[PDB]
Amino acid sequence: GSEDLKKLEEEFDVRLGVYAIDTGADKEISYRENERFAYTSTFKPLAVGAVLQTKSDEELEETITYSEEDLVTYSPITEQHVDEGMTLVEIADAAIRYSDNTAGNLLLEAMGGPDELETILRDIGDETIEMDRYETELNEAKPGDIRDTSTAKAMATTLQQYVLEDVLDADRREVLTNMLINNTTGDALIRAGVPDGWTVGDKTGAGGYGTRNDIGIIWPEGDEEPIVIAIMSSRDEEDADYDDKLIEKATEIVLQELRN
Ligand SMILES: [Ca+2]
Ligand SMILES: [Ca+2]
Ligand SMILES: [Ca+2]
Ligand SMILES: [Ca+2]
Ligand SMILES: [Ca+2]
Ligand SMILES: [Ca+2]
Ligand SMILES: [Ca+2]
Ligand SMILES: [Ca+2]
Ligand SMILES: [Cl-]
Repeated sequence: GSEDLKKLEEEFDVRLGVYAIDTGADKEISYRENERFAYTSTFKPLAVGAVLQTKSDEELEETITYSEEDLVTYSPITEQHVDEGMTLVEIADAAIRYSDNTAGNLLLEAMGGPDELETILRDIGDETIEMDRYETELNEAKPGDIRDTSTAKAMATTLQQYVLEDVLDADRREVLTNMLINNTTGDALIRAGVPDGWTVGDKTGAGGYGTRNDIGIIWPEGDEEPIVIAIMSSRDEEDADYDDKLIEKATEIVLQELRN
Protein backbone atom coordinates (compact mmCIF):
# COMPACT_ATOMS: atom_id res chain seq x y z
CA GLY A 1 0.00 0.00 0.00
CA SER A 2 0.95 3.73 0.52
CA GLU A 3 4.58 4.72 0.10
CA ASP A 4 5.09 7.44 2.71
CA LEU A 5 3.54 4.98 5.14
CA LYS A 6 6.29 2.49 4.25
CA LYS A 7 8.89 5.12 5.15
CA LEU A 8 7.33 5.46 8.62
CA GLU A 9 8.11 1.81 9.38
CA GLU A 10 11.84 2.37 8.96
CA GLU A 11 11.76 5.74 10.73
CA PHE A 12 10.11 4.19 13.78
CA ASP A 13 11.38 0.60 13.53
CA VAL A 14 7.86 -0.81 13.56
CA ARG A 15 5.41 -2.96 11.70
CA LEU A 16 2.56 -0.61 10.73
CA GLY A 17 -1.03 -1.38 9.67
CA VAL A 18 -3.32 1.33 8.35
CA TYR A 19 -6.86 1.39 6.96
CA ALA A 20 -8.84 4.54 6.28
CA ILE A 21 -11.92 5.08 4.16
CA ASP A 22 -13.42 8.44 3.29
CA THR A 23 -17.16 7.84 3.06
CA GLY A 24 -17.71 11.10 1.18
CA ALA A 25 -14.88 10.90 -1.34
CA ASP A 26 -15.38 7.15 -1.79
CA LYS A 27 -11.65 6.53 -1.49
CA GLU A 28 -9.50 4.47 0.86
CA ILE A 29 -5.88 4.21 1.81
CA SER A 30 -4.32 1.12 3.19
CA TYR A 31 -1.03 -0.38 4.26
CA ARG A 32 -0.62 -3.93 5.61
CA GLU A 33 -4.35 -3.68 6.27
CA ASN A 34 -4.82 -7.46 6.58
CA GLU A 35 -1.89 -8.17 8.91
CA ARG A 36 -2.69 -9.14 12.49
CA PHE A 37 -1.94 -6.97 15.50
CA ALA A 38 -3.07 -7.28 19.11
CA TYR A 39 -6.04 -4.91 19.40
CA THR A 40 -5.38 -4.16 23.10
CA SER A 41 -7.73 -1.47 24.44
CA THR A 42 -9.18 -0.70 21.01
CA PHE A 43 -11.64 -3.58 21.50
CA LYS A 44 -13.42 -1.50 24.13
CA PRO A 45 -15.71 0.53 21.82
CA LEU A 46 -16.57 -2.68 19.93
CA ALA A 47 -17.64 -4.28 23.21
CA VAL A 48 -19.65 -1.14 23.99
CA GLY A 49 -21.21 -1.34 20.53
CA ALA A 50 -22.19 -4.95 21.13
CA VAL A 51 -23.70 -4.01 24.49
CA LEU A 52 -25.70 -1.16 22.93
CA GLN A 53 -26.75 -3.56 20.15
CA THR A 54 -27.92 -6.47 22.30
CA LYS A 55 -29.07 -5.19 25.72
CA SER A 56 -32.48 -3.83 26.72
CA ASP A 57 -32.89 -0.36 28.29
CA GLU A 58 -33.35 -2.00 31.70
CA GLU A 59 -30.20 -4.04 31.22
CA LEU A 60 -28.30 -0.81 30.43
CA GLU A 61 -29.57 0.81 33.63
CA GLU A 62 -28.98 -2.29 35.76
CA THR A 63 -26.40 -1.93 38.52
CA ILE A 64 -23.38 -4.18 38.04
CA THR A 65 -21.55 -5.08 41.24
CA TYR A 66 -18.00 -6.35 41.57
CA SER A 67 -15.38 -6.87 44.27
CA GLU A 68 -11.98 -5.40 45.15
CA GLU A 69 -10.52 -8.73 44.05
CA ASP A 70 -12.01 -8.22 40.57
CA LEU A 71 -9.99 -5.05 39.95
CA VAL A 72 -7.15 -5.48 37.47
CA THR A 73 -4.24 -3.10 36.77
CA TYR A 74 -5.23 0.46 35.73
CA SER A 75 -8.86 0.80 36.81
CA PRO A 76 -9.11 4.47 37.83
CA ILE A 77 -12.90 4.74 37.56
CA THR A 78 -14.07 1.27 38.57
CA GLU A 79 -11.79 1.29 41.63
CA GLN A 80 -13.93 4.16 42.96
CA HIS A 81 -17.17 2.15 42.95
CA VAL A 82 -16.44 -1.27 44.44
CA ASP A 83 -19.03 -0.77 47.18
CA GLU A 84 -21.96 0.45 45.08
CA GLY A 85 -21.40 -0.84 41.54
CA MET A 86 -21.91 0.90 38.19
CA THR A 87 -24.38 0.74 35.28
CA LEU A 88 -23.31 -0.73 31.93
CA VAL A 89 -23.46 2.75 30.42
CA GLU A 90 -21.18 4.13 33.16
CA ILE A 91 -18.89 1.14 32.64
CA ALA A 92 -18.88 1.82 28.89
CA ASP A 93 -17.96 5.45 29.51
CA ALA A 94 -15.06 4.47 31.76
CA ALA A 95 -13.77 1.87 29.30
CA ILE A 96 -13.83 4.19 26.31
CA ARG A 97 -12.90 7.59 27.76
CA TYR A 98 -10.31 6.46 30.33
CA SER A 99 -9.36 2.97 29.10
CA ASP A 100 -10.35 1.53 32.46
CA ASN A 101 -9.30 -2.15 32.35
CA THR A 102 -11.79 -3.59 34.84
CA ALA A 103 -14.49 -1.72 32.90
CA GLY A 104 -13.27 -3.61 29.84
CA ASN A 105 -13.65 -6.88 31.71
CA LEU A 106 -17.14 -6.01 32.91
CA LEU A 107 -18.16 -5.36 29.30
CA LEU A 108 -16.66 -8.68 28.17
CA GLU A 109 -18.48 -10.48 30.99
CA ALA A 110 -21.78 -8.76 30.18
CA MET A 111 -21.48 -10.10 26.63
CA GLY A 112 -20.81 -13.68 27.80
CA GLY A 113 -17.02 -13.55 27.59
CA PRO A 114 -14.52 -12.95 24.77
CA ASP A 115 -15.61 -15.95 22.69
CA GLU A 116 -19.29 -14.98 22.83
CA LEU A 117 -18.52 -11.36 21.95
CA GLU A 118 -16.49 -12.69 19.03
CA THR A 119 -19.56 -14.56 17.78
CA ILE A 120 -21.64 -11.36 18.01
CA LEU A 121 -19.08 -9.50 15.94
CA ARG A 122 -19.01 -12.36 13.39
CA ASP A 123 -22.75 -11.85 12.95
CA ILE A 124 -22.35 -8.18 12.00
CA GLY A 125 -19.72 -9.15 9.47
CA ASP A 126 -16.39 -9.16 11.29
CA GLU A 127 -14.79 -12.40 10.07
CA THR A 128 -11.37 -11.41 11.38
CA ILE A 129 -11.35 -10.49 15.06
CA GLU A 130 -10.17 -13.31 17.34
CA MET A 131 -10.99 -12.68 21.02
CA ASP A 132 -9.89 -14.98 23.84
CA ARG A 133 -8.63 -13.34 27.02
CA TYR A 134 -9.61 -10.69 29.57
CA GLU A 135 -7.62 -7.66 30.74
CA THR A 136 -4.76 -7.49 31.24
CA GLU A 137 -3.61 -10.82 29.72
CA LEU A 138 -5.09 -9.82 26.35
CA ASN A 139 -2.29 -7.23 26.03
CA GLU A 140 0.47 -9.82 25.63
CA ALA A 141 0.74 -9.27 21.85
CA LYS A 142 3.17 -12.10 21.16
CA PRO A 143 4.02 -12.14 17.46
CA GLY A 144 2.24 -14.92 15.57
CA ASP A 145 -0.15 -15.57 18.45
CA ILE A 146 -3.73 -15.20 17.12
CA ARG A 147 -5.31 -14.56 20.52
CA ASP A 148 -6.87 -11.10 20.95
CA THR A 149 -5.92 -9.91 17.48
CA SER A 150 -7.49 -8.27 14.48
CA THR A 151 -6.39 -6.21 11.48
CA ALA A 152 -6.54 -2.51 10.73
CA LYS A 153 -9.19 -3.09 8.04
CA ALA A 154 -11.40 -5.21 10.31
CA MET A 155 -11.14 -2.83 13.28
CA ALA A 156 -12.01 0.15 11.07
CA THR A 157 -14.89 -1.68 9.39
CA THR A 158 -16.43 -2.95 12.60
CA LEU A 159 -16.16 0.49 14.25
CA GLN A 160 -17.84 1.89 11.15
CA GLN A 161 -20.75 -0.53 11.52
CA TYR A 162 -21.45 0.63 15.07
CA VAL A 163 -20.76 4.35 14.72
CA LEU A 164 -21.93 5.14 11.18
CA GLU A 165 -24.19 2.32 10.00
CA ASP A 166 -27.47 1.03 11.43
CA VAL A 167 -26.41 -1.67 13.87
CA LEU A 168 -27.42 0.61 16.77
CA ASP A 169 -30.60 2.57 17.35
CA ALA A 170 -29.92 6.24 16.61
CA ASP A 171 -30.12 7.26 20.28
CA ARG A 172 -27.58 4.64 21.36
CA ARG A 173 -25.41 5.39 18.32
CA GLU A 174 -25.16 8.99 19.55
CA VAL A 175 -24.19 7.80 23.06
CA LEU A 176 -21.32 5.72 21.64
CA THR A 177 -20.28 8.50 19.25
CA ASN A 178 -20.06 11.04 22.07
CA MET A 179 -18.00 8.72 24.28
CA LEU A 180 -15.48 8.42 21.44
CA ILE A 181 -15.49 12.17 20.77
CA ASN A 182 -14.86 12.78 24.48
CA ASN A 183 -12.02 10.27 24.82
CA THR A 184 -9.27 11.64 27.10
CA THR A 185 -6.33 9.42 26.07
CA GLY A 186 -5.77 10.23 22.40
CA ASP A 187 -4.55 13.83 22.14
CA ALA A 188 -1.11 12.81 20.80
CA LEU A 189 -2.34 10.26 18.25
CA ILE A 190 -4.97 10.60 15.47
CA ARG A 191 -6.11 13.90 17.03
CA ALA A 192 -2.62 15.38 16.64
CA GLY A 193 -2.66 14.72 12.88
CA VAL A 194 -6.03 16.29 12.06
CA PRO A 195 -6.53 19.98 11.17
CA ASP A 196 -8.01 22.39 13.71
CA GLY A 197 -11.80 22.51 13.74
CA TRP A 198 -12.25 18.90 12.65
CA THR A 199 -14.07 16.61 15.08
CA VAL A 200 -12.50 13.28 16.07
CA GLY A 201 -13.76 10.31 18.04
CA ASP A 202 -11.15 7.71 18.93
CA LYS A 203 -9.98 4.87 21.12
CA THR A 204 -6.30 4.22 21.79
CA GLY A 205 -4.47 1.06 22.72
CA ALA A 206 -1.05 0.01 24.04
CA GLY A 207 0.35 -3.39 24.88
CA GLY A 208 3.19 -5.85 24.68
CA TYR A 209 5.89 -5.86 22.00
CA GLY A 210 5.59 -2.09 21.66
CA THR A 211 2.01 -2.30 20.39
CA ARG A 212 0.43 1.12 19.85
CA ASN A 213 -2.98 1.57 18.20
CA ASP A 214 -5.63 4.20 17.61
CA ILE A 215 -8.99 3.73 15.86
CA GLY A 216 -11.55 6.41 15.21
CA ILE A 217 -13.82 8.53 13.10
CA ILE A 218 -12.91 11.95 11.68
CA TRP A 219 -15.55 14.48 10.67
CA PRO A 220 -13.98 17.21 8.54
CA GLU A 221 -15.22 20.66 9.45
CA GLY A 222 -18.36 21.71 7.68
CA ASP A 223 -20.58 18.76 7.93
CA GLU A 224 -18.48 16.79 5.49
CA GLU A 225 -19.02 13.01 5.44
CA PRO A 226 -16.75 11.14 7.86
CA ILE A 227 -13.50 9.24 7.46
CA VAL A 228 -13.11 5.94 9.30
CA ILE A 229 -9.55 5.17 10.37
CA ALA A 230 -7.57 2.44 12.14
CA ILE A 231 -3.86 2.56 12.80
CA MET A 232 -2.15 -0.40 14.44
CA SER A 233 1.52 -0.98 15.13
CA SER A 234 3.98 -3.26 16.89
CA ARG A 235 7.68 -3.99 17.26
CA ASP A 236 10.13 -6.92 17.47
CA GLU A 237 11.10 -6.85 21.15
CA GLU A 238 8.89 -7.94 24.05
CA ASP A 239 9.63 -4.84 26.15
CA ALA A 240 9.94 -2.43 23.22
CA ASP A 241 8.74 1.15 23.56
CA TYR A 242 6.39 2.93 21.19
CA ASP A 243 6.38 6.52 19.91
CA ASP A 244 3.04 8.36 19.63
CA LYS A 245 4.52 10.45 16.78
CA LEU A 246 4.16 7.38 14.55
CA ILE A 247 0.37 7.59 14.83
CA GLU A 248 0.21 11.36 14.34
CA LYS A 249 2.39 11.12 11.22
CA ALA A 250 0.44 8.19 9.78
CA THR A 251 -2.73 10.25 10.23
CA GLU A 252 -1.19 13.22 8.41
CA ILE A 253 -0.21 10.97 5.50
CA VAL A 254 -3.69 9.42 5.35
CA LEU A 255 -5.36 12.83 5.17
CA GLN A 256 -2.90 14.02 2.52
CA GLU A 257 -3.87 11.00 0.40
CA LEU A 258 -7.62 11.09 0.99
CA ARG A 259 -8.08 14.78 0.81
CA ASN A 260 -5.98 15.32 -2.26
CA1 LIG B 1 -19.95 7.00 -0.03
CA1 LIG C 1 -4.78 -1.99 0.31
CA1 LIG D 1 -5.44 -2.35 42.22
CA1 LIG E 1 -16.97 -9.26 6.49
CA1 LIG F 1 -11.86 -16.87 20.46
CA1 LIG G 1 -11.26 -19.01 23.36
CA1 LIG H 1 -33.77 0.46 21.59
CA1 LIG I 1 -33.98 3.96 23.69
CL1 LIG J 1 -14.46 -16.86 26.50
